[PDB]
Amino acid sequence: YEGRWKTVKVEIEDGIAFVILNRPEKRNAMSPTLNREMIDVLETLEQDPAAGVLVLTGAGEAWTAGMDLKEYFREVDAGPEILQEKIRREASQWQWKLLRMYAKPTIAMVNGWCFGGGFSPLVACDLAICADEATFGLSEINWGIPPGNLVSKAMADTVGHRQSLYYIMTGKTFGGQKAAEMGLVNESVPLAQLREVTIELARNLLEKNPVVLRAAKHGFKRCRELTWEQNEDYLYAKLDQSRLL
Amino acid sequence: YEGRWKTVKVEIEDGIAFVILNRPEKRNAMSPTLNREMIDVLETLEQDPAAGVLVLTGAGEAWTAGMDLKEYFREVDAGPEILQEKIRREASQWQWKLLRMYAKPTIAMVNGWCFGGGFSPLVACDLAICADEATFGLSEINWGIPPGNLVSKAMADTVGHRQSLYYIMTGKTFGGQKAAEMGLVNESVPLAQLREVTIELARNLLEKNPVVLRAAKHGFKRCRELTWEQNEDYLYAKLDQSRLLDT
Amino acid sequence: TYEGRWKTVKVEIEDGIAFVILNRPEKRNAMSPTLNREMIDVLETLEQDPAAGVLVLTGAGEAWTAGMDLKEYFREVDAGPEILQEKIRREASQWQWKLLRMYAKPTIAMVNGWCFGGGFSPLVACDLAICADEATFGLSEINWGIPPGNLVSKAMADTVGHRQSLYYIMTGKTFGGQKAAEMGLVNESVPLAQLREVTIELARNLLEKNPVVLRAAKHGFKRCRELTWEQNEDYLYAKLDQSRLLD
Amino acid sequence: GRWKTVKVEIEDGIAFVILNRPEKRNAMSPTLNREMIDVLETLEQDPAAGVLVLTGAGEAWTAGMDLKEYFREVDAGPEILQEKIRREASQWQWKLLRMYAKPTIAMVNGWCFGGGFSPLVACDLAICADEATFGLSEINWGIPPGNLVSKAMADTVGHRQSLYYIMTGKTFGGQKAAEMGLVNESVPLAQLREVTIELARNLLEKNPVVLRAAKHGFKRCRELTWEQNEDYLYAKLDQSRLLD
Amino acid sequence: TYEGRWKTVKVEIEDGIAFVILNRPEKRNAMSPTLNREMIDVLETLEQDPAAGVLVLTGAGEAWTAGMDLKEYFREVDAGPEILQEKIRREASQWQWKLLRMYAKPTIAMVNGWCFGGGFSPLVACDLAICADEATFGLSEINWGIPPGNLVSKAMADTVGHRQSLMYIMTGKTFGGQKAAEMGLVNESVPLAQLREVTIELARNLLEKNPVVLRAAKHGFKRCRELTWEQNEDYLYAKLDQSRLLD
Amino acid sequence: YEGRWKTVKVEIEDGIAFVILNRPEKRNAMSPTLNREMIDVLETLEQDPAAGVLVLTGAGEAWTAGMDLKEYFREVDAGPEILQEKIRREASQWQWKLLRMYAKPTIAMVNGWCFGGGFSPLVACDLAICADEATFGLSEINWGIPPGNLVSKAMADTVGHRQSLYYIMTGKTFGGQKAAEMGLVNESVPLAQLREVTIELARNLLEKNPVVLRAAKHGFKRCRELTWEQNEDYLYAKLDQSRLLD
Repeated sequence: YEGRWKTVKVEIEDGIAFVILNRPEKRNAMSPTLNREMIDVLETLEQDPAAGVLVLTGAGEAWTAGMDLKEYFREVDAGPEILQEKIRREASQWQWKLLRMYAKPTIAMVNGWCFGGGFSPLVACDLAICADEATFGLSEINWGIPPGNLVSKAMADTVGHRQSLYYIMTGKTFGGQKAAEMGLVNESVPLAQLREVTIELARNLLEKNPVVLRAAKHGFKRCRELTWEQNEDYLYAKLDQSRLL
Repeated sequence: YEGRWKTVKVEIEDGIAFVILNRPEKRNAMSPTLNREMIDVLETLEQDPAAGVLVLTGAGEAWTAGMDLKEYFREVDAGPEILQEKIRREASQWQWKLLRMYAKPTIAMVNGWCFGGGFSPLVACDLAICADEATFGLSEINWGIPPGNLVSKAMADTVGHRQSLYYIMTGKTFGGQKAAEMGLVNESVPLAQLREVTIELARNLLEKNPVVLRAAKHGFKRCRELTWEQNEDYLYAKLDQSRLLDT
Repeated sequence: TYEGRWKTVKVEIEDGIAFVILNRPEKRNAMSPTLNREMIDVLETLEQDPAAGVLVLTGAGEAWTAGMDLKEYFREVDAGPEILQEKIRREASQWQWKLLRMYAKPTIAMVNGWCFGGGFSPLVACDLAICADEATFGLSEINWGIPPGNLVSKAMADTVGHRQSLYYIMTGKTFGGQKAAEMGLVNESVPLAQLREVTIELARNLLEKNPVVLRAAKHGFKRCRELTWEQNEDYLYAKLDQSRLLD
Repeated sequence: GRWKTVKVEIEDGIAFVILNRPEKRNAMSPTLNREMIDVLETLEQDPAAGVLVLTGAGEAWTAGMDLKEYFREVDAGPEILQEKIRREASQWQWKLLRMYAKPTIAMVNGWCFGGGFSPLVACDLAICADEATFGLSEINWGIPPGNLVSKAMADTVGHRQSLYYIMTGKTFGGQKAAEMGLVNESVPLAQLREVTIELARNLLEKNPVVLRAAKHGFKRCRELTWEQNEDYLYAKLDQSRLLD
Repeated sequence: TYEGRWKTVKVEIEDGIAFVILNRPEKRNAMSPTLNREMIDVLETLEQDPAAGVLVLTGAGEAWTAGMDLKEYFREVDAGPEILQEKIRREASQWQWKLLRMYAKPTIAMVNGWCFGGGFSPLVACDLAICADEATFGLSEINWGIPPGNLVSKAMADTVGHRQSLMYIMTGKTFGGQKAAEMGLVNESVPLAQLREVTIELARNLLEKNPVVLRAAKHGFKRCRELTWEQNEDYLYAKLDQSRLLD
Repeated sequence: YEGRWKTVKVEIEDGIAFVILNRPEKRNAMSPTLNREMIDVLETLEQDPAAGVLVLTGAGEAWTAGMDLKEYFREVDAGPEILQEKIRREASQWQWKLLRMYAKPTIAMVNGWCFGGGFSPLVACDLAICADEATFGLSEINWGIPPGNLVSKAMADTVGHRQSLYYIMTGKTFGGQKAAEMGLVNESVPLAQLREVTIELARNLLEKNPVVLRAAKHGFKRCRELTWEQNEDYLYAKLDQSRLLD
């Protein structure tokens, strides 16, 4: 994978695939090029037997600053109305359509700035660990747009109703400890311990049977959407499907 | 707005409209008259450009003691059966039908007693700050009625499952700090600073583009009800709708 | 009369409080197909017993319940025809949540010790829960190479945050009573020495309520989480009116 | 003489509510919307009205939204005015009407286009004239179905037929509206009133509160699973017993 | 033998076809609390009976069922404790649709005559239905001052168009078998003289199929109506893999 | 587009892109390769201004006989466990994930055999017109398979509850007139008139503003899933969004 993508790096060791957003000069802002490369990364890693767990993280200071505004407006304005359809679909494709129900377990390792559009893949990742020193913010409101793509849903799934509305409406920033207290991530630790803690967690997930872990994590995310009576059928079907596979 | 309504007061100061429930002798219990006047207040303020943020509060020691089921069972019992349908519709109309998806940002400023039916507008308001000294309760059950109107849903949206069932089933009261801990409100502060803290927040909200703020807060409340694939469609529609309406 | 009535469960009723005691303590009250059929009979019987006003579900010995008796499950399943599995899963759901979640009487889980795996379904079906600080919880399924079966994942979804649920489901790590309470899985964790007293105090409070009203309030809350505000205007007023009919 | 744009003629418990801008094919202006809110709130509490029949003056039922009038009011003001105008349209067209306390019958005497679909389907039952023409012309005017039109189609007309009429904007007659399930029955115009009154009288026989429970219960049950409906529908049954 | 096992129902198996015959012909097979309890036992028993591959539900005498036995129901509810109403409603739902709608074996309603009111719930819970042209249907509840109880309105929602459902629910008018088939309430209407033959042909067709596969298919279809396309991708492939595992 | 793909052809005439499943010797059975090519086809045509409406049809006798189960099992048997995830994803990607909410109008022109897995793209297409002579079936069940992918939901969306269970449970076949009567397609005409009738419809759709038509048809499909109150919000948002992008 060395040198394979312009805007993303993948480094695999001991079954742990670190997927590293790599536009550090622009705080790993997600451009249309980054979106297309991330789809290719996820599809490729899915079928790579050396990858048992994915860890999503950022190069340099940022996790991701969110959408690349220049690069989106560059691409979008250079085409017909229908190019916007494609650009938005590419963003969704890696950020959650492939990632939320990904076949392998996924951990967001939030090393620094996590803003705006970054909240979609943050929550699509199964588990998340951040640095205390990381800063989070839904600044869209201060830029004059509401949260785009699945950002508001990412917050609804993880953070309480009052707290989500406060951060969305005010655009105020919050650090790692607060992110963990609100439920946006699993834990926050000093940046110096972030990689070690994340790796200990990844190792734990690697000890599980991947088909069973997949049934468990997909079953949980989907059951939130279903009634108890629906889930009787659905959750036993997931159990039987795991026994088959 | 001086003297315009019997049971409510509106005072606007510098973009912030304080809407003050004003039956302090009855702890601001929500009578059919108050429900009709509150509809009129919300519809009026929606169209008044002087009002950029609405703060809902109570006169005197209460925020609101809940429904005036007294006056309710007065009008109902001495009227035709179908009168009840009108009274209940009027209650929902201001308490959440208009309020939950209100075009302007809203803050509940809970200065004291908040019981029973008051939970519906409390949660319909986008944000909420209460006094530590405030007392909350779903005392419904101790009077032999389950929570009426949208009260149980207001709890479901903001407070966890176990804690909601505890308060609904026991009817036990709790204070402002507990309300903040449970997630029913955003923050609890001493009554002496309640107004300052509320005004600070309202100023933050007043500075945002109102059409964009409306898209953000409505989109969030709605997206709770929809799957991620539904929301891809809905949230991008709200984003595009915001662009159109802002311009 | 309940002495010696059931092999795997005991029922002891005093002062309106029916303690339902899972009783296979040598197998840490693992839930076998016999126990599931007995628990169906227990719940149907207690429903119509005028001496029982509130049910408290608890375990004999050190355990609350270690979960599905998978040995006894697979033993019979491997033995008999394919459809036997349908009956065993039906009987497990029947008591664990189909009867229990919307049970006509108030229910409290009193979690005295180990609560693993399949235990989580009745744990969350019970309206309220109090556990001992010493109790250990875990979703050990994943380490036994199966995902959570029956309604366990929904039980966690209803009561514990998205990240925390995924963490315990995916890792299979155990946690104690204080953590269960912090996470929202139960209402409160206290020392085992105080567990019965605290549970009885709560049960007494629930017994002071009109049962029909309590049933309306508790069912209404559980169901309202699934409905939109507009749907709930209809549904919750219908529960209010139904309560007023039934008395 | 109470309303500019609507007439109400009550006769033997049957309240005919007549959209009355025949020069404009009873196009639904913001004025008409505001008056229709007052009509429904007023008739709800009028003991003399047992069933509502919604119909139109002149040749039309309704040609749908009055775009001229709408823009008129909308261009005269700030963005927030549009929020109010859209709320007023929904308030009578379905928010009050779909779950109205009394039974409602749409009596579709003629042209029914566009925005007219929402109150058409909000009314419990509908009888149209064979001679009546229906259409979702929105698409031919460069807008998608606004307000609740698409949902009104979804509730009553099959997936393929709905998408066909929405996408093409093709017109269809009364017999076709009945075949597709948009209305209950289509009859020649000469018999329309007589058939509608017979139905209305049948409805007037029933206990109003029981009928309300039945009507509302059905509409709502479509949205709920079987397990949810066990709870909800018995609650409606018990509420009906209480209210009489 | 099932001969004389139940007071209000008979069961007879013809090489894999279990005919289940509501048997109170003097009452047009009105469904009493006893009948509900016996049907629960029947369905449970037949589920586990390897001699039974398809169930055919039909009525003794002239009727299929005239619906709820209101007289007997009111008798028992009036004389019993308040909570007896809960039990009775639970037992009616238990066989009518909770067990029957997602039954492990294929089910066919063979509607030989009168089908009113409450009989619509098990009519629609049965997978397929064939009726006699001479049969009469109605929801004449409304004429006796009762809206449709139990799952009647949902059974109509699932099978009959919106306008037609409302018409019959609101007017209480009867319709015959051919109109029942035209509206989608049943699959087919045939002269009563050919009813048993046509039903047997259908049942023996279903007996060709692998039972586990047929169960996956029919349950999958009924459930998928409640789910979005994206949810169904997950759900329907899980039912396919579950079918593979279990046969 | 000549010769661009192995299993599919695309021929555009005056705004109408005919997308032709092209494995006639296997009655256009949908193999993993065909799935991948259809994804590329759909993504390509979405961005091609020359294509205003898509018509999905089959080469030879069949529309599609359904999933190529032989090829599917060969690949799943030989590949790693996780390959089954990918193959299933790719099937869904073109059959309905891209297709059901496609940016352009779509019409299924069902010229012949339509079985099993075929039902998903048939219903994902906005409209559908079939030949009277066409034969449809969910004969999965006779092979010991319940309907896979979205087939059961495609049925639920278009055909009534009873008729759907009947055909799913029995595996019996039905022809084009019956398909139209049940609501599975919009219309059935003799095969000799099928193309003409399809083209006339496609031309009508080409008259419309593409962005408005997209808002209309997407709004309809999505509104079936939402309550009236939810739809007040959603459908007005789709209206406003259309006026923006128009």
